[PDB]
Amino acid sequence: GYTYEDYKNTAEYLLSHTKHRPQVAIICGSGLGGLTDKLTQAQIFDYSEIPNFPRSTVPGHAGRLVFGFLNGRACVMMQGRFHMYEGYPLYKVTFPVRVFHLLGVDTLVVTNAAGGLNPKFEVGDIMLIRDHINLPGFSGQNPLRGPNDERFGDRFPAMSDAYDRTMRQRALSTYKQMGEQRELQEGTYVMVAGPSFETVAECRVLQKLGADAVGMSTVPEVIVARHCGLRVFGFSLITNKVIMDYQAAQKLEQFVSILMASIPLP
Amino acid sequence: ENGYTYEDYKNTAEYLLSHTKHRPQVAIICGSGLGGLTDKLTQAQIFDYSEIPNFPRSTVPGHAGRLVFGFLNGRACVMMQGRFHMYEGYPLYKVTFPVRVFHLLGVDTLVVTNAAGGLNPKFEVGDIMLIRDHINLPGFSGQNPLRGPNDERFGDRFPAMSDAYDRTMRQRALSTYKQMGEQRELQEGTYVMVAGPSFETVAECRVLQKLGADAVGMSTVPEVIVARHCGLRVFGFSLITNKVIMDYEQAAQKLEQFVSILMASIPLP
Amino acid sequence: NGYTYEDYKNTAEYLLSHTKHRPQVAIICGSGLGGLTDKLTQAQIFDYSEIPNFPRSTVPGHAGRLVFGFLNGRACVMMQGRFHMYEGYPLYKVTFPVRVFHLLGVDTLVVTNAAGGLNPKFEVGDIMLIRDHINLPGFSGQNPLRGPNDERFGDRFPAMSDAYDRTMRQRALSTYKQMGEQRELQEGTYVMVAGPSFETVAECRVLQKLGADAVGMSTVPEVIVARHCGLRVFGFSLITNKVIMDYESLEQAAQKLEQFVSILMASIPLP
Repeated sequence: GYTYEDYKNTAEYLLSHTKHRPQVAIICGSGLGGLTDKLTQAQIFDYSEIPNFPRSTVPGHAGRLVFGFLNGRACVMMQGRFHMYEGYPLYKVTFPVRVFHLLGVDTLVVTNAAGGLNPKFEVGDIMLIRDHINLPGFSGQNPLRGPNDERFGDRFPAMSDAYDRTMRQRALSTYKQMGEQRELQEGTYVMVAGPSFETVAECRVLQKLGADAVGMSTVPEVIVARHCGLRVFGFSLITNKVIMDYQAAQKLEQFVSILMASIPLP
Repeated sequence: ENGYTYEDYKNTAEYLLSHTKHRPQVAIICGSGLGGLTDKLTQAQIFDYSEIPNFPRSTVPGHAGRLVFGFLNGRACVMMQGRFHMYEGYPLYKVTFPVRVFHLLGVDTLVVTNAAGGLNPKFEVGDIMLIRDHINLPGFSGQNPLRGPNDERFGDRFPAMSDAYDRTMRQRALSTYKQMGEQRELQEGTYVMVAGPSFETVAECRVLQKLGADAVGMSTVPEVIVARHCGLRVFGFSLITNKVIMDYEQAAQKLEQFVSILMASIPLP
Repeated sequence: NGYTYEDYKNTAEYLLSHTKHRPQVAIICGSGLGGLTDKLTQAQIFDYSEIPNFPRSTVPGHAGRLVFGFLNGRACVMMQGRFHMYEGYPLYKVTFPVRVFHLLGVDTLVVTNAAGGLNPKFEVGDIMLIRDHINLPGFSGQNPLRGPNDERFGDRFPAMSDAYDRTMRQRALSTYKQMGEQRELQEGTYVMVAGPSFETVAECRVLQKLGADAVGMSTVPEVIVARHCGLRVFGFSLITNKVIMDYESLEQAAQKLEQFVSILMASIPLP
C-alpha cells in the first residue's frame, strides 16, 4: 500500500510542524492514555491532520500523536493505536512505526492491556514482555509480507532478540526501587486477532503453547520496529485472568516514565 | 470489512416478514447430510436463497439452497437447508449473513448442526456430540466474522464467547437424551474449526488432538460467534461421520429426531 | 482463484509447442538448490518472464528458469527457483506451475526446500525425507484450493494423509543406505509458516510441541495442489540451520542432495 516516499512525506510534515525531536516513541495501549498526562511541553497532532495516517471511520476515539518530554527524554506518544480486528491491514496498523524511524526515533516502547494466562498472575500485574508468539504471523498476516524495502531493513529479519536485553535488566533492577508489593512479572505475549474474546478451550491452547498473556495488538508493530533497527521493549498490563475451567494503569504509566532515565543516549 | 450495511440486513428481514406469516423463535442450520430435518416441518413455506434479497448463493447452479419456515414439534422456527463455507470462497460476513437476518426476524435461539470427524478416541461413527465449546483456528489468525467496524445495533465491540453454548440447553439435552433410549451415550466435547477444503494429515490430526479438540470440521464457529454477538441463545451438535486417522497404520435421522424432540425443552421468548 | 482453466491450458500449450521435451517428473528446486539444473542433459531453458501467466521469483538465489531435460536418463522439468507467500503472492499463484505440469503430462512432483531443524538430533547439512506436513496457513484459510473447485483438476475435498508417497519413501531409505555416508537420511514432519521474519524462541518451541521436525516458508501449498490433481509426491528438506530453542545470553551438502535426487530418478516408477 504505502511507498517509501509516503512514509517520508509524513515524516517531513511532522518535522516541519514541530521543533520536537523525539528519541523515543511510545504506543499507549487501552486504558493507558493517561501516560500523555506526564509529558511536558506537549504538542498535539490529531491523526486526521497528518498526511497518510490511517484514521477510524468510527466516531468518538479521535486518535493523536503527542510530542513532548517524558522525564526529561524527548518522545512521541501514540494515543489511540490500530488493530487488525478493526479491519485495518497490517501495513496500516504499523505505518506509524516506520514514520517514527524516519523522524529519528531509535527506541519504541509498546504497552497493551492483556488477559493473564499464567496462573500466578493477578489483575493489576505488570508483565515485562520477554517474547511473543505471532499466531496471525504463522498463517500469512505478517506486516512485512510483500516486496521488501532495504531502505527499512532486510528481507528476512530475525525476531529472536526482539525484546531488548539491556532494557529488560534495567527494568527488573529499577522496579525493585519502586516499593511495590508484587514483583514485576515477565513472560510471553501471544497475539490473536480478536475481536471476540477467547473460549475456555482456546485459553488452554494458548497456555499449552507457552503464552503467559494474550491480546490483540503489539506484535505487528514490534516486527516492523525490529525490521528497521529500533530498540524495542514493552509491558502488558494484566486487566483480567482468563477463565481456564468450566490505579494499576497509573502504576505502569509511572514505571514507564521512570524507565526513560534508563534508555541509552542516541 | 463488512460489505453489508445495516439496511441490507433490514431489507432482507422486511422482505421475508412481508412474504410469509411465520414468525420463528428458533433458527436451525442444517449441516451435511441433515437436510432431511425439513421433512419434519408442519405448514412449511419455502424460500430459495436465489429469490431472497442480499442472500449469498452459488455462482454454480446445481444448488440454489433454501430457507424453510414452519413448525417443528409445534415450535415456530426457520431452517437453513444448505449452509455456506469459508472453503467455497465466501468471506465470513457472507457465511454469517443469514444469522443477522434471523435476529432481525425475531429469532432468539440458534441451533447449529454439522458433520464432523472424530478426534476423541472413544467416539464412534454415528455418535452425536453435544457441542460444549470450540476452538476457532481461523479466528486466531484474523478470519473472524466480526472483523471491521462494530455495529452497536447488533452487539458489543468485544463479545465474550466463553459461555457460547447455552448451559441450560446442554443440561436439558443430556437429560432428554437419557430418556429417549439408545444403545450409545450422547457424547460431549470441543469442536475445532479448520478452513479446509483439503482434509487433514496424520500430523495435523495429532495437533488438533493435543490442543484438546474432540471433533473437527469446516463450519459452524463463525455463525455461533455472530449469533452470540447479537444475543441469541445457542446450542448445537456434531454428527461423527468418521474417525480420523491418528497413526501411519440412520445416525442422521437419529440426530434429526433428537433435535425435533428438543424444541419442547427450549425456553419461551 | 484468479486463473481460469484456460490460463493453465494456454500456458501448457505454449510450452508443448516450444519444446519437444515431454517430462514425466517435475522437480521444484528450493533456496541453494538451483545447481541441480547442472546435472540435466539436453537442457532447454525458458525464463519465467517469457512464459505466459507465470509468476516471478523475487528472492535472490531463486534464478527464475524452467529447465527441461534428462536427469539420470529420466525426462523431467525443473523449477529453478520457486514462489513464496511472503513475497506477496496468493497461493493460487504460488502453485500455478503445479497444474501446468499436470497438463504437460507430468505424473510425479519432487519438492525440495531449505529448512530449519527443529528436531534436536538433526544437524546442519542433513537431508530430511519429508514424511508428513503441518499446514498452519491452511488451518486459517490460506489454502490454494480455496474457492470453486474445478473437477477437471480434482475433487472438492482431497485427502492429504497419504501425500508423501510410501513407495518412494522406502526406495529412498533403501537407496541412501547403498549410498555410503556418515550421517543417515533423516525423516520427519515439515511445518509451513508464512514468514518472512524468522521465528522467536517461543515460536520455535510451539512448532516443536506440535510435532514438527523442520520449518520453512514453502512447499506445502505445492504438495496440496499436486495431490489434488493426483500427482505422486515426495520431497526433501536440506537442513541449513538448527533453530534456537533456548534463551542465550553472554551474561557441499547441497551437492549431496542434488546428487541423491539425481540417483533417485531411477527409482521413480515409469508411466
